[PDB]
Amino acid sequence: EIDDALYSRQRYVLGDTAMQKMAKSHVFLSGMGGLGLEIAKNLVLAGIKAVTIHDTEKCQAWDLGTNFFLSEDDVVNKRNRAEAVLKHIAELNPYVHVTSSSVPFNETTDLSFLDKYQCVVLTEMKLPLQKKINDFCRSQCPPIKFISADVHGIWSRLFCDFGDEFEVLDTTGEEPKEIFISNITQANPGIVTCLENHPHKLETGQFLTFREINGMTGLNGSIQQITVISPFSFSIGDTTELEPYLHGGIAVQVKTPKTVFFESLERQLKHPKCLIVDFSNPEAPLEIHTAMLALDQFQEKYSRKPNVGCQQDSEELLKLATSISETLEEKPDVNADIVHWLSWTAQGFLSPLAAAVGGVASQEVLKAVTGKFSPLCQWLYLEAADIVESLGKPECEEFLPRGDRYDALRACIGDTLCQKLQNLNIFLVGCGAIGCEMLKNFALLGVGTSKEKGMITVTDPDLIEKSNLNRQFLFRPHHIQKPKSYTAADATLKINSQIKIDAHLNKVCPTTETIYNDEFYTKQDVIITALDNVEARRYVDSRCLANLRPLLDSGTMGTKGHTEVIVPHLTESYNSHRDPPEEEIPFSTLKSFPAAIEHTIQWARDKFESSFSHKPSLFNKFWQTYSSAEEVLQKIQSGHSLEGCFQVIKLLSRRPRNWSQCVELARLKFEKYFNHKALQLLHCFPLDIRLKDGSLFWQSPKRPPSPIKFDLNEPLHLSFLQNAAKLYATVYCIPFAEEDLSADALLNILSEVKIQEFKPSNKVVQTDETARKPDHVPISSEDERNAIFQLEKAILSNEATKSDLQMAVLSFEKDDDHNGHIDFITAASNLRAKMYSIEPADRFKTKRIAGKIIPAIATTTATVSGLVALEMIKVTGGYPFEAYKNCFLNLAIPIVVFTETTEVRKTKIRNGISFTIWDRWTVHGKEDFTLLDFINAVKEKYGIEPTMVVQGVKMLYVPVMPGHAKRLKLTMHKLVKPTTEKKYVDLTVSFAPDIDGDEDLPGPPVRYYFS
Ligand SMILES: O=P(O)(O)O[C@H]1[C@H](OP(=O)(O)O)[C@@H](OP(=O)(O)O)[C@H](OP(=O)(O)O)[C@@H](OP(=O)(O)O)[C@H]1OP(=O)(O)O
Ligand SMILES: Nc1ncnc2c1ncn2[C@@H]1O[C@H](COP(=O)(O)OP(=O)(O)OP(=O)(O)O)[C@@H](O)[C@H]1O
Repeated sequence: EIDDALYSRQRYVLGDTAMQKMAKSHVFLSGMGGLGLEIAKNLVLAGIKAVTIHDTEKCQAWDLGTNFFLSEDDVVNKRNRAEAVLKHIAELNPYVHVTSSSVPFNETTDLSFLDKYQCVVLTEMKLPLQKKINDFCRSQCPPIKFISADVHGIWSRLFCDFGDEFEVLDTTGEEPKEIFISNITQANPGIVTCLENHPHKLETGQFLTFREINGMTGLNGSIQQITVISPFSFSIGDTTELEPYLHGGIAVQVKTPKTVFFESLERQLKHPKCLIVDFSNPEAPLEIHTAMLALDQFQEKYSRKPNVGCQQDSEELLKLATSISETLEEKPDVNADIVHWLSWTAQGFLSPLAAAVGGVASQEVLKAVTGKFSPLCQWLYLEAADIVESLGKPECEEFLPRGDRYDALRACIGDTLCQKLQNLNIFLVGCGAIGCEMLKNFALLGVGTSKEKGMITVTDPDLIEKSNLNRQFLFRPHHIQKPKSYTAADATLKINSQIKIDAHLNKVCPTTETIYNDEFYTKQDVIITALDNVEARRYVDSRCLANLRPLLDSGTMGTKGHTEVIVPHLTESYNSHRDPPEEEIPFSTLKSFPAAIEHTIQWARDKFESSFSHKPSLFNKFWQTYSSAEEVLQKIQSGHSLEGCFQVIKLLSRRPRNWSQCVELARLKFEKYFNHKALQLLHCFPLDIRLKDGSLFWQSPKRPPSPIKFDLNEPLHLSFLQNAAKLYATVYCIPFAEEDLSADALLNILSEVKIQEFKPSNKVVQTDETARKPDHVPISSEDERNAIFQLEKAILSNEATKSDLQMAVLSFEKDDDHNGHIDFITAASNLRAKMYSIEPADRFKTKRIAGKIIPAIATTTATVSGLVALEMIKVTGGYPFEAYKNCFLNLAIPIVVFTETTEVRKTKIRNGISFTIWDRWTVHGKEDFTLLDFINAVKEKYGIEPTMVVQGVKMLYVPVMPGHAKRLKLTMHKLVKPTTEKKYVDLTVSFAPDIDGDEDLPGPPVRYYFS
């Protein structure tokens, strides 16, 4: 079986069905350039059972700028490129069998040996050989999935060919959407209306199956094609033959395979299916395809690449391209600038672009070997011409090789910019997979190597986990339970010994802001984030905005990913981005009316939290508050309203003392959860109960629950009982052995267990969606008397010692199998599912949902890292606003979207006075500067009067407060008493609305200086 323990996220990303094909899979790859190296890293991280790399060339000092595994001695010994790194390749995954070859490739070379590979990847060989290879593989039975990837300086090319036909099992990879049926009409085609505010996002031609229909019992399980009518209506073919529609009904999306017809490589040369990544230039892919075809023709003609600055070579290439365009089907325009840049950067090689294209190539290889997603069809082109376009006309002397390990980079971008990279200061936040790939990018880029100014700072407080070995490739098995940052720094220094770097074990937060003060940010030049949560991102945004520093953001959600670029005075902010929050599940829905397995999953998560962390913590905190039980009793007798008294007293009263007591407590909890709750619900609302309009109360989406009889013979019952018993024993520190949860031992204790009889009673029920968690209703004195009797019996039994008040609060772990938390949550969720007869779910899905695990894969990480590095270079160049390109992509399609970053805004306030997010106003006064003096200072310095004052969150002035509007006569040093941490104070004030009736209009924050 798959080693899920390491693979983790990938399982959700792809599906174990696909994983069954990563086993038994055999992949060939040749060329072993930098691009080939990145592709190989991605593939080994993916988990291909067998990989055969191949190369014929040996090590050069030039290659040191493109390979991380390479050492100087490898070039010293003139070793073959593939061989010098094959050993390191095996380090990534023992489960992968990787092999190398050096058999020469030529026009007379036999190819039949390649039959043992499902997919073949080609880099760095001449085009005609590629043509022959494509012919052979696509002529094989079955045709062999062919992929050619190439990089030249600041350019790339990606192509795929899976034969004349390819069966894509899943086009999108999304979950099958579920729709609640509101109305059905007997028609041909029958019109079906969903619930209002429930957009269905269908397309005409899709297919769909149904279940639980009132009326058409026959349509349950039937499959129909659909034509969309409205966002909540559509057609499903003839339905007149059947009953009237009664109610209910569920729409389950049905996925179907699709066929993609890849054409031959050579024919695709004259008819390239170029995908578009920039709508503003839907012709650029065609032009670049022509340009590099002309380059290939030049290399064929001269057996060499053009010399940089050799205008003769550029003119020849331009003539060649001019010739080629006419041969094309469309005969598009010719870009002389593109030809010039190709000739200018032919000899170079760009590492980040290589990483990005390699990630995409690995994704296409996975699609080829799985069919899990619609692959590229057929061409793709990526470029970095923006970078060199900003440089105007630099001379070839900037790009001349100088012997160092960055000669190729110098050829790509020029020596001056290379030096700029060498002297940067980067404060990378978080060291997740994205962070690690980033550090690899700088290490290849020589960033910060200059002892003069280069100083790379990264902080991360977490430790290396086994699952993280799937993606954070810089780490090794013997590094688990060790700081991510230290391991990453050591690996980076191994990659490039010249690098200047520092690490930290800190977590970024306002508490640690003392370390990461404003001056530290001033030291920093570019800030990159690799976070996982949103609020931390917003906090970092606020800090960088206060520090006027550029920031880069990225995120990877499975096949999808996004990059955000923010530049001072040019772009908006991540805070300016205001994405809506999640879709709240009503408190009533979660507590009483589940309809989807996710509801029960969250419910079980919350119940676990309350049962094993929250309530135990309340218990422990209470006993810290109060020394002894006698004191508590005397207080309560004297009317002391001690918080949580009832719940805590009930807890200790039901506190077990032995393993059998743990088992019976678990049994009682099971009865309460899955029998008595449903019974009480039914008592409150019988099955026949109906709404005021007369329709059924127990209609969709509400599901009438059905109580469940216990039986240890049911695997679910036994598992739940075991998990609950173990958790409770851990709570009460009850010693135990693994023989205790043997089923026979359990039922032995269970045989004499007296099951309490259910008893309904009147209870307050919230049902409305917006009806939310009610506050504590005051409790009758009768229950206080009950609790008093309980603690009386406890003290009389002397079951009140300090140890009797000691208990170990649990912490929710999700990655370890032996804490049982995942098992318990799975048992509870499945039980609740059957409780309402809702569809069950597997353990792993429950773990993902409850743990809020975001699926991630190596390829998306590498690709976004490449793009982020590119944007970092663009930042370093100080390029104008137009160059930077915010990127969003969904490799599931696959699709790459390039767009200009959102421009900054001049927020006008009054009479044309406009301020951007980058504007922080300031005022200088003295110790006597009162609040009103500050009002006047604002009014004079920016022509606007304040109307309320907040220091951070401190409401310092508002007209609706009578007793504190007098603060106007008070200087801040005595009014707010600013902290000694700052020479200044940072504020935010809104002003009188121009619309009299509206609220105060916010303005830029102000840093006031006391002198
Ligand atoms: O406080 P919560 O953990 O959120 O859950 C409570 C709790 O059930 P547990 O005891 O199983 O945790 C209550 O029990 P007590 O804490 O009061 O002993 C129970 O109340 P009853 O004992 O009176 O049944 C109540 O159920 P209800 O609100 O229906 O009375 C139930 O609520 P949830 O489990 O739905 O949160
Ligand atoms: N406030 C913070 N300060 C520092 N590092 C942070 C902060 N918040 C998150 N991080 C880091 O962000 C990184 C995110 O990494 P990544 O997205 O690969 O997954 P993860 O958090 O390690 O866990 P999982 O793989 O289960 O998603 C973590 O290594 C974590 O240490």
